[PDB]
Amino acid sequence: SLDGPYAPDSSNLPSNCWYLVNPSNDGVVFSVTDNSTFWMFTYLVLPNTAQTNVTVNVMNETVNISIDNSGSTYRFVDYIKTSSTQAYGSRNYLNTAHRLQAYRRDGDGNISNYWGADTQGDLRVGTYSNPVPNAVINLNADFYVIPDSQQETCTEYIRGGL
Ligand SMILES: CC(=O)N[C@H]1[C@H](O[C@H]2[C@@H](O)[C@@H](CO)O[C@@H](O[C@H]3[C@H](O)[C@@H](O)[C@H](O)O[C@@H]3CO)[C@@H]2O)O[C@H](CO)[C@@H](O[C@@H]2O[C@H](CO)[C@H](O)[C@H](O)[C@H]2O)[C@@H]1O
Repeated sequence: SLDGPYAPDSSNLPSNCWYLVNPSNDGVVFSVTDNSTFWMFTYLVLPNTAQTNVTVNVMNETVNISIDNSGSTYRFVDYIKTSSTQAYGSRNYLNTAHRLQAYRRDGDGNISNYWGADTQGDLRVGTYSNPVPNAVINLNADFYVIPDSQQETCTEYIRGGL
């Protein structure tokens, strides 16, 4: 009934379905680039992490990013740049007690994932206006596949675990 788990995989993934990742380790859990206009990855930050600069290998480069999570939950933090020469900067994030985040690429190639300072009242599905329709997506965790028609089921997992 729940479709998965699938081992970590990199692929030009189909659109309009949700890829729900369930990492057991911190660090990069998701990445995508078209090598031209958009570079995105999500870094899982452990609770009670003092601000630190850490080195990350992602999308054939090695970059330094600042991470921080003084709070008591996990933080899935998105890092994005839109030029090769530009530094990655954190954008949206998900503060959550569960190691679950989900991604969708829509018909125009835009990435959606769950954003929120909490997984209750603040939770929302966000979309980045940066189309990468044919890009390889790296899911660096065991993951599940949920049809767009069952998005509320995905939302329930994001809030409450598998
Ligand atoms: C859609 C989105 O990503 N919303 C974010 C929100 O993003 C906005 C922010 O980055 C501003 C920075 O000045 O830029 C906005 O984009 C504009 C372009 O910069 C501009 O050139 C263009 O002409 O118009 C664009 C309109 O979008 C961008 O949308 O940033 C806020 C934080 O400031 C996010 O809210 C925070 O989200 C976290 C979870 O990720 C928590 O929920 C926080 O409580 C909340 O403040 C918002 O999700």
